[PDB]
Amino acid sequence: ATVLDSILEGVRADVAAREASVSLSEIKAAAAAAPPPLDVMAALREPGIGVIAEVKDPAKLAQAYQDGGARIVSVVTEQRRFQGSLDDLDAVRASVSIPVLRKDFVVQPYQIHEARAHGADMLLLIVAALEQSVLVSMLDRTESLGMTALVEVHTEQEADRALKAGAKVIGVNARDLMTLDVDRDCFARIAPGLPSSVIRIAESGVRGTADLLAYAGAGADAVLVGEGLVTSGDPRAAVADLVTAGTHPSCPKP
Repeated sequence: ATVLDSILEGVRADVAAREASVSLSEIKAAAAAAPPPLDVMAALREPGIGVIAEVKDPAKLAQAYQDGGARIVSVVTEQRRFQGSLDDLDAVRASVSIPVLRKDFVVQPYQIHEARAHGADMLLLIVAALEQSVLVSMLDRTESLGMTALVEVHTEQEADRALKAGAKVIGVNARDLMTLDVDRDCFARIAPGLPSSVIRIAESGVRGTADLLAYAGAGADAVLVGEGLVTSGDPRAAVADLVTAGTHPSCPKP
């Protein structure tokens, strides 16, 4: 909690600096005027195990992901070149028609309007980073703008908090935020304690199609993959290989 507080101090400092040039009123107006957000719940309910492909030329990479059959593209913030990060989010937004998930350390309302203004349809909320009051506030504001929150948990206790807050989509991240220990069994352990109306996403740790399928077999509606796609020589084919994980070899044609 304390080390994460130090990371969040930097995030909050940068938000405040941005707000000194683009005011809260201005970013609220930009968000209200933006092209409409896509209903990410409907996207996630489409048949088949959804692949959420992460960007972390970004537009070309996102297009390769969409071409390969990705359901959603995730774009991770780079705190060190933030205006460039926003330009890249805009470029990704113009490159694909599928929903865009913005990952950042989202802790203040300004960031929610900012994400919407730049075309995000889905926004990451990290339960380990947010006291319950803040989780509820951020979730409610995200939804009020027509976006969907990916409410990310790593423990059973965090999942319970997410449910109490009103989460509609819960992502179980196999990777610990601080220790970086990847525990693939996290999803299968936590997934049973979720109600049927909640959409379940397994994040991280996918080594190949078998791991994606294992998450799906434990109830994952979609699976988020980063490293194995960003470092692929062929992101389009790599995404297609994940999208077809359970539908190959295809049944023969008479």
